[PDB]
Amino acid sequence: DTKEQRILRYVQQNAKPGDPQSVLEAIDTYCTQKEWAMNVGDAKGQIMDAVIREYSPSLVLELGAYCGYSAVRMARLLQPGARLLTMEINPDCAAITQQMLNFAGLQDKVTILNGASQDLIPQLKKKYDVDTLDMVFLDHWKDRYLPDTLLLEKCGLLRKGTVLLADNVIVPGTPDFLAYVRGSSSFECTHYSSYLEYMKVVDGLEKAIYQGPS
Ligand SMILES: Cc1ccc2nc(C)c(-c3ccn[nH]3)n2c1
Ligand SMILES: [K+]
Repeated sequence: DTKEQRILRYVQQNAKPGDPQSVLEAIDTYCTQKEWAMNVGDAKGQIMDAVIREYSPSLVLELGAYCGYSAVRMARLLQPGARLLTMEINPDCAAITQQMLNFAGLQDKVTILNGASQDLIPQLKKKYDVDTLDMVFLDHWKDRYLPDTLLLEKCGLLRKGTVLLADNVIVPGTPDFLAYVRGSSSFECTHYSSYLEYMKVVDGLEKAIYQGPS
């Protein structure tokens, strides 16, 4: 039994359906209980929340779903009419994330895309009717942060003000991505520190707002 399975089972047994906050808490509670290092957790969750509230995106792209914690986190704050597109390379994680969202009552707002970002990002404009993204949450594989950022620019998916929020830019680290956005005039960058338990290490998120092409 994978951890994602066990998490979903726990949520379905303890949280309240259509109550996104209770789903998030049950995930946080269980993971804590089992001492599993969380992919996001509530503290980073609070940073994601503030970014969503601050920019009120109508169309969000999430790279990496895992058990669907961040998807529930983001979808619950989206306005009616808004969409979250979530890319997940692992079919089994995709399946869990769908169930998680169904249970939270948020499935209407989310489209799960199963596959690698390098395969799926170029399909956005036409297959999923995307003009430009309002926000991108990067939480997939470290070595695809910078290439996917370049790919999103190339596909014309970013506009001035598009908010890229990247997780784990310190641990395990995305230094090349950071060097790129902090040094590019195409981005305005803010850093948010946050602590990873068990490893007991300060990690961080980078917020990088697209300014348009150079
Ligand atoms: C290694 C690697 C390459 C490409 C890619 N695209 C996505 C969405 C993911 C992923 C990571 C976690 N969940 N999904 N991914 C992982
Ligand atoms: K910059």
